[PDB]
Amino acid sequence: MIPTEEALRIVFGVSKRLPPVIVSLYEALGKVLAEDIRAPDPLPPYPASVKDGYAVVASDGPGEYPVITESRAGNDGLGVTVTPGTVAYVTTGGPIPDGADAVVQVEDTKVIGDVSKRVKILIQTKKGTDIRRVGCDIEKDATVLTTGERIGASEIGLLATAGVTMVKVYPMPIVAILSTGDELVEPTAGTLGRGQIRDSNRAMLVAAVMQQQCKVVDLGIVRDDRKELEKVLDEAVSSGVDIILTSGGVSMGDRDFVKPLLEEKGKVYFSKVLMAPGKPLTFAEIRAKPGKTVLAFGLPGNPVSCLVCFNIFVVPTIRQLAGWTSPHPLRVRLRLQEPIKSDPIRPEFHRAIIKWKDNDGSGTPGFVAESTGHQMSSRLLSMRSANALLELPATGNVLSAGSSVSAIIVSDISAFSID
Amino acid sequence: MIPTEEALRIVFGVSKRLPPVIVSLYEALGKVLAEDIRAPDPLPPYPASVKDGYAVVASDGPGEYPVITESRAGNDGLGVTVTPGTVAYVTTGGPIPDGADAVVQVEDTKVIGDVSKRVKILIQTKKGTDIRRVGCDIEKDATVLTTGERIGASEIGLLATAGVTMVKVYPMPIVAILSTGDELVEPTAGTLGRGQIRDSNRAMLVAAVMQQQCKVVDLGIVRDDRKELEKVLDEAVSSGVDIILTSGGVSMGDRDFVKPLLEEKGKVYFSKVLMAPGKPLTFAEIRAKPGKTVLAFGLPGNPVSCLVCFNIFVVPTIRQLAGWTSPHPLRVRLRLQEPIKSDPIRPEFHRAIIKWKDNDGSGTPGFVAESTGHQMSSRLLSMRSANALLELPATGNVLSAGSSVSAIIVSDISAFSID
Ligand SMILES: Nc1ncnc2c1ncn2[C@@H]1O[C@H](COP(=O)(O)O)[C@@H](O)[C@H]1O
Ligand SMILES: Nc1ncnc2c1ncn2[C@@H]1O[C@H](COP(=O)(O)O)[C@@H](O)[C@H]1O
Ligand SMILES: [Cl-]
Ligand SMILES: [Cl-]
Ligand SMILES: [Cl-]
Ligand SMILES: [Cl-]
Ligand SMILES: [Mg+2]
Ligand SMILES: [Mg+2]
Repeated sequence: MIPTEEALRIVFGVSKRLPPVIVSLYEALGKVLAEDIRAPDPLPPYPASVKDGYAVVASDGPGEYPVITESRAGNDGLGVTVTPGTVAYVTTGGPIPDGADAVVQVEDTKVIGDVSKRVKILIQTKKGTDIRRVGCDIEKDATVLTTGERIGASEIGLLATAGVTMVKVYPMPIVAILSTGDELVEPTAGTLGRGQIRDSNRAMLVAAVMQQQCKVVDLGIVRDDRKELEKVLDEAVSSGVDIILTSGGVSMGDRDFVKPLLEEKGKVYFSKVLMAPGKPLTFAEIRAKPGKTVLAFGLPGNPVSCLVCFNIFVVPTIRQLAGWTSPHPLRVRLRLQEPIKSDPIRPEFHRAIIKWKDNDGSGTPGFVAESTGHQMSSRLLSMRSANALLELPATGNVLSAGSSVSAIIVSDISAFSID
Repeated sequence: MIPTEEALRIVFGVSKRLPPVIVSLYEALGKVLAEDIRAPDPLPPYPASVKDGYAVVASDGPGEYPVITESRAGNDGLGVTVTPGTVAYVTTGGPIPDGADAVVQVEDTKVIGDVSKRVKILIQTKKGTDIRRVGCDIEKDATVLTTGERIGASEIGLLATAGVTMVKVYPMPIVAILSTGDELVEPTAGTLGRGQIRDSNRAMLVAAVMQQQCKVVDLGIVRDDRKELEKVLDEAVSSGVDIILTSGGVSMGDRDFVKPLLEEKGKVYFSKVLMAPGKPLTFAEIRAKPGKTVLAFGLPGNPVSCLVCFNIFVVPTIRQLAGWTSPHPLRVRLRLQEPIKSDPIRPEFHRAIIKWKDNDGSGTPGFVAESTGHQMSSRLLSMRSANALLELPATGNVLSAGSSVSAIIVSDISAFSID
C-alpha cells in the first residue's frame, strides 16, 4: 500500500505523450499545439484606419477640404495620393491612401455643400493618429502560437489570422471502458431480480471521459469469469486504444480477476493506495503485440472510489498523453463552512461544493467549502454536485469550521455557480 | 451609451429559457435537468456485504465454523439460513444470506482443514458490521436529482443507478454566425491582395460557441451590401436558430448595415456600451414569422472587442437559454503582479493570465494576474492564453503591483495551469 503522491509519480513516469497528428482547424480546438505558428504576412498588411472618418495630411489642420477618394477595402483609392489640401473618406479597417498620415474620426468633421464632396475638419490632429501601421498588431514572421500551447477560441482566431486551416497537434487518447460483476444488469433494467444492481460505473466513466474530450470504446459488462475477462482485455489491448478503464474485480474476492490478469498481460506498478475513499487501485502498463503501450487502470467498484480515482489519477494521465505541459489539477486553499472529522490513518479526498465569497469567514474574500454529507464509498450521492475534493491529512482531529485546507478543483471553474 | 451592468440586465431580462426536450443518457451530459429524478428501488436493493469475507451471527464470536453457502451475486445462497454456529462466504456487494447479521473481513479469518469447508473467525464482531442495509446509500423513492441541476459525470452515474436512460432536459440554443466586410477573405487564402485580411472572427466565434456545447450554423462572409445582409439575416431568423452573432458593420461607417437592419427586423435595446475594449455592441430581439424569438448580437469587428463581448454578454445568454440558474461568470479577487494604468472614462476588461499561488505577494495564498501586454482592440495577441478579464474601474490612476482587483474567469478553472 503506497501513498497517493507516490502512485501519482509512478503514473506520470510511465505515461508518455502521444505522437502528433494533423487535424483541421475545428478539430484543433481543445488540443495542444505540436508546432510553432508564424504569421506569413503582417496584421494589418496595409496601413489601416482605426476610425470611420477622413484620412488627412496632419499638418493641414482645421479647414474645409475636397474629398478626393473613399477607402473602405481592397483597391479603393489605389493610385490616389492625398496631397496637402485634400482628404479621403475612410471606414474602420479601410486602407489609408498614399500621402495621408493621420485619420480624423467622423465626429470631428462636418460635411459642407449640397450635390463634388467637401468636408470641414474641426481639429488639429497629429501624424500617425488613428492609423494601424503595417504589422502593428502582428509582425510578418512573428511567432503567434508555440508548441505546448492549448488551443482555445482566441488561438483558433490566431490560426485563422495566419491562414492555417490544417494544424499539427497532440491527439487525445482513446479510452476503452468496461464494468465487471455477476451482480450487474444494464441501466435499462426495470424491476431488479434478487442480488442485482444497475451498472452505474460504466455510464459514469463514459461521461467522465467524454468531459475530457476523448473517444470512448464501450466494452460493456463483463462477468466474474477469468477466461471471459482475459478475452475482453486482450481484445481491448489489440483494438488500438491508449487507456483501458475497468471497475470492480480488484478487491479481496475469490472471483476478482482484474489484478492477476493485469500481472499476466503486463507490468503492474501498484494495486493498493493509502487513501479515503477506498484502497484498491491497480495501475498497469501493457505492450500491444506488433506496436504500442496501453495504460490500464483497474479502478475500484465502489462508485465514489471509482470516480475519485478517475479524477485524481486518470485525468492527469489523459492530459499527459494529450501533450499538456501542466496536467495536474488546480489546487486552491479554502475555509471550511462546517466541522469535519479527519481519519487517524487514511488521508481523505472529502467531496465538497465550493464557492468564492466576498468574505470567506475571516474578513477577506476566498473560497469556502460545504461537505456533501456522509462520505461512505458506496454512496454516489456524496459525488453529486461536488466540484472539489478537500485534501484532509490523516490526523484523527476534528477540523473546525473556519479552518483552512487544500482543495483539488475537479470540475470547470468557469462553470462555478456564484455565491 | 449605457454601462455594462445595464446592458447585462437588459440581455438577462429579454433572454428566456428554451422549452425542455427528451434526450438519451449520453446526450443529457452537460445539460440542465428539467425534471426531478426519483430512485425506483433502493440502493443496495438487498443487504449487501461491504467486504470479502464471511457473513456471521455476531453473537457467535471467535471460533471454528462450517461454511454453509457462498454469496457473491444474484440468487447465491437463496433459501439458505445462516444459523448460530455457521457462516457463509461473501464477496463485496454479495447478498447477505438470511440469519447472518454481520460480516467479518477475510483478513480476520483463516481457512481450516484439507478437502466440506471450515473457517476460523479470529475476532468478536458486532451486529450490522460491514453490511449495507437495504437503501442505506439511496432510499426507494428518494429524489437523487432535481430540476435546475446541471448533469456531470456523477449525475450520469445517478441516472444509471435509477434506471433512467431517457432524460427531460433544457436544450442548448442553436447559434448562427456570420462575418461582415468587403475587406475579408476566407482563412484558406494564401497571398493577400491589397486591402484584404483573413476572416478570423468567424472561426474564433465558431470555436467559442463549440466550447459552450452549442450547435453552430456557419453563414460565412457577408459583404457590405444592405440587401445581401438583409437576405442572410432573414434566412438566419427563419432557419430555427435561437441566437444570431454577426461581427463588424456596427461602427460609424457609411456601409455599416447591421444596426439599421436589426432596428427594421426587431427591437434593438442598445447599440453602444461604456467599456474598454471597444464601444459598439448591438443587441436585438427578433420574432420569427409563424413562431419564436431570436436574439441577435451585432458584435464589434475588432477581434479583441468581438471575443470580450462574446465572453461577457453572449456566454450568460447561452447559459440562461440552456436553463442555468446561475449563468453569471465566476468573479474572484486577485493581486496584480505588475502595475496597470486605468482609463479616466471607460472601465476596462483587461486581459490577464491568472494563477493560484501559495503566496500572492501578501503572505497568504491567492490568485495573481499578469497582463497580456498592449490592450489595443485590434490586437488578438492580447487574448492569447488569457483565462481572465480584470475589471478595472475608470479612475485614471495607476494600479500598482500588489493591489487587489475583481477578475472575471473566462476559461475552465479545472484546466488552469498550476504555479
Ligand atoms: N471577421 C473579421 N476578422 C478580423 N477582423 C475583422 C473582421 N470583421 C471586421 N474586422 C475588423 O474590425 C474593425 C471594425 O470593423 P467594422 O465595424 O466592420 O468597421 C475593422 O478594422 C475590420 O477590418
Ligand atoms: N459498475 C458498477 N456500478 C455500481 N456498483 C458497482 C459496479 N461494479 C462494482 N460495483 C460495486 O462496488 C463494490 C466493489 O466491487 P468489487 O471490487 O467487484 O467487489 C461492490 O459493492 C459492487 O457491487
Ligand atoms: Cl426480474
Ligand atoms: Cl472506504
Ligand atoms: Cl492576390
Ligand atoms: Cl478600443
Ligand atoms: Mg465485483
Ligand atoms: Mg466592416
